[PDB]
Amino acid sequence: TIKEMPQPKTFGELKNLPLLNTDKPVQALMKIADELGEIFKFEAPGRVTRYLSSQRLIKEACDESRFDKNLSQALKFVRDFAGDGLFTSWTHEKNWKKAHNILLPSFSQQAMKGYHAMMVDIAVQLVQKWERLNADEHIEVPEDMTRLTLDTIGLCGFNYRFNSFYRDQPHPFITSMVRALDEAMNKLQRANPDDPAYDENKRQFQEDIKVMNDLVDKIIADRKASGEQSDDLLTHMLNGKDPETGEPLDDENIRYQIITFLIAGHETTSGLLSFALYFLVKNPHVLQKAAEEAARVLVDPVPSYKQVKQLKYVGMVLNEALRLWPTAPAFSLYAKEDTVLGGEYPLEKGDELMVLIPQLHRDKTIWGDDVEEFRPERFENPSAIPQHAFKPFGNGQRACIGQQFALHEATLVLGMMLKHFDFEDHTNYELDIKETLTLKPEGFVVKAKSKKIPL
Ligand SMILES: CC(C)C1=CC2=CC[C@@H]3[C@](C)(CCC[C@@]3(C)C(=O)N[C@@H](Cc3c[nH]c4ccccc34)C(=O)O)[C@H]2CC1
Repeated sequence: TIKEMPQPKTFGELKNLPLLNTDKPVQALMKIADELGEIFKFEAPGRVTRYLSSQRLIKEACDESRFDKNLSQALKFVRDFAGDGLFTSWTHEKNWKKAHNILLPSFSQQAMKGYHAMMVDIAVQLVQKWERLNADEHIEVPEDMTRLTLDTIGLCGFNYRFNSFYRDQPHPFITSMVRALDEAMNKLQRANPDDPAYDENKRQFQEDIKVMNDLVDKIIADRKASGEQSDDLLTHMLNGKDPETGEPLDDENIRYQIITFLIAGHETTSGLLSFALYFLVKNPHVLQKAAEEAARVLVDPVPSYKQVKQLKYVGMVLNEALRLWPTAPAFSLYAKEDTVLGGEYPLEKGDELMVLIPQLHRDKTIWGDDVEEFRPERFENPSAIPQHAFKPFGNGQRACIGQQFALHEATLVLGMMLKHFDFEDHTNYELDIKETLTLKPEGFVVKAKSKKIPL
């Protein structure tokens, strides 16, 4: 039985476009989904998309025989500097499958043993920073988690030290990367982008792209010249051959992969740690259980690879933070052919869907009535979760290549944080979620009291 799709309020000839004229568009779309339900049409001059929020429909959207990854306008704007790297390439572009085949073994769970020592290097810098704070001082949580995640991907990725724990001002590459990401996201709600009023934006955008290309191209050239085999992603990309084509990646594509990894490993990854610590300080019984596990498992001055794998409750804490506030909160699909979604919604070839991940993760038919409660134990029996209910890393062959890397990093540093410190929500922090490329708890601060356990 073919059904008419709900649609939020319109603004005459602008249709729904002004609803995304807001600094919190994901949260705005979540409130629309609360009102309209599992699917709604969103129209703007010259475009239509459909926002999905239910496991019932998203399980069908996740069928790779019917739907492929679409580049959202967000991704198309980011492609001006991430090029045909893995994140901003179409599945049908030669460089997508070549890079996928070359890089997948470098990102496997087994590959994490090789990155572990470098991850420990940066995690120990974070612990030392907090051990060295004076009594009257607090922690700026997203700021420090971003120092950790950026430095970890730079060191593990390219053997490059951003030295974020030695700085107040971002590294110049990061200044340019953040300003380019801001400009990409600002262009989403910029009417009349060719207005000469935006000439200075365009000049600054080009300058920022040049900064990024110059440093990354120089790192690649320097590595090729030295012949150093540093067993990092860059070594793996210079040496690796796609089994299918038999070709390696070219230097330009390697640059795009590095820029892509640095984007993803910045606030997108540090957001998970920031939300996890937010939920732990707001749920003291959960924090106590996580801290008990950290003390029981992390018996050595430095965590081992196997000990991080042992932090099962810490893993469930991270999955429960990804459930409520997934930090890459949407992805886009297109219909490969004419098809009917959920027996009710006919789609034509090319028709676009958006998956609103935070709303999927609040589907009471999956999670039950308590969907707003932070309860890591809901991940104790993962075989009981229906297909495609939990999608913080996207879908299928276009799922996050960084999933094992991100969860290993996050589990290691959260375990060390819980072993080494007691935490205080000293301001009774009121959650304020800032939306950029990603989501973060803006202004989240805590005090950490050392347990005085040596490293
Ligand atoms: C780069 C990666 C990490 C991101 C992916 C994203 C996907 C969906 C985005 C996003 C969350 C930013 C806010 C807009 C939103 C929700 C979106 O639906 N956007 C649609 C619809 C849209 C909004 N404004 C537009 C202007 C023109 C065309 C389309 C649009 C889109 O981008 O396509 C955004 C965050 C950044």
